[PDB]
Amino acid sequence: SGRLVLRPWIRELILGSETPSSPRAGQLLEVLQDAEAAVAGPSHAPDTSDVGATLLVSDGTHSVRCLVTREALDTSDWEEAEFGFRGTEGRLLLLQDCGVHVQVAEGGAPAEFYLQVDRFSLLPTEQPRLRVPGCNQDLDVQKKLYDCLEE
Repeated sequence: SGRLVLRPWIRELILGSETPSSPRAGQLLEVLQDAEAAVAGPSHAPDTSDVGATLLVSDGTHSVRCLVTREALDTSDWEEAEFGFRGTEGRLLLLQDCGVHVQVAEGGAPAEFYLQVDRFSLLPTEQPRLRVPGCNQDLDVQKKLYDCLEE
């Protein structure tokens, strides 16, 4: 009887000149770097609890790299969910609190826009993952990138 649909928002957000007042839904395509929960007590096992998750998130039209901040990870309750993002690819993901940031060129990779997520929720919806260009491949985004760099 129809299907409910999410509006694309990534390109519009970056090109738009203010921070998002509203929460945005997007699909998790890939986990580039996953996160580990903070385990109290001294131990010889490595501690990576000071590092957030890094995801590739799609909106149906473009993808974007998202840095899920430690603050966002530690404030979420992981109810019936192993801590971290692997296994959840293809899931919908609600970015409730986030901002557009510029990453300058570094370690062989050119500059780009990316999102920093300070609050999020997984929705239960899972769905096929579709090939999608990066938002940084867009011409209007590229132009705005090089505007931002010059400052």
